[PDB]
This record gives sequence, C-alpha cells and structure tokens, in this order.
Amino acid sequence: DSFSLLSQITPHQRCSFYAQVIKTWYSDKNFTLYVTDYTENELFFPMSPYTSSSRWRGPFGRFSIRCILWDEHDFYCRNYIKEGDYVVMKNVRTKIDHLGYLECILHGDSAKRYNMSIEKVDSEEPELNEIKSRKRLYV
DNA sequence: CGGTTACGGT
Repeated sequence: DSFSLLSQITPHQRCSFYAQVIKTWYSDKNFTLYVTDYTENELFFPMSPYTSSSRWRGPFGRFSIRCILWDEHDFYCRNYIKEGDYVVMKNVRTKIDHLGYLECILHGDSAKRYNMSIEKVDSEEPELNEIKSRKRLYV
C-alpha cells in the first residue's frame, strides 16, 4: 500500500490518505464526513461561498470529499470523530455518485477482508505538516 | 448493501 493526496485519487479504487475533517453528519442509517487535505480534485463538488445560511466556512471550490461510513465504521466514528479532527483513512473505497462526483465509502466488513480503518491523528504529528502548510495558502 | 446531493446543524 501507499498514501495518496486527495488530488491523486480516482474512482473505483482502494486508497489511503491523511485529511482534516470539515463537516460531520450523523443519521439513523450512517455517518458522513466531509474531509480535505487542501489539494484539488476535478471530481469534487465545487463548494460555493455564496450560499445563504451555510455553516460551511471553507475550503471553497473542489477541495473536499464526502465519506459515507456504514456499520462498524459508523458506530465507531459517530460519537468520536469531530469537525476539525485530523484522520488517517486506510484502504477505503472510492466511487462516483449519480451526479458524477467522487465519493469515499466504508462498507461493513465483519470478515476483515480489506484491513479498512479510520483513526484520529494527533494534531502535532508531522504527517499533517503538508495539510497545515497548504491550508495557509487558502487562509 | 444501504443514501443523496454540498443543506440540515439532528
């Protein structure tokens, strides 16, 4: 395995990356994260700063990806991963939604076939240094 | 195998 920047991922592959969590949304069916590493991907949604009433404060344009967490991923993260946390996501699956946008999915995997995981990354870990340096450019 | 659209703020 190896890590990718978000600018480097493509649909229908397995990948791993470090990212900052911008937004979380829990539902009765799953847990959703919106994450960024401040690199651009042509298949990300172009987030608009002109929206009336959004709590989104950036990044704007094609800089964030939605991650849908199911089952044990959902139950583990839903009361744990917070807006602002840094995460490392390993061996997650990518797909394209019905409108053509890249999305990341963590399906239940009782059978431990894929060694898929998400964990919180301490803010001071040097692995996060490029994320922080790129974030400055947009800040 | 789910769930839909960049909000909502549960």
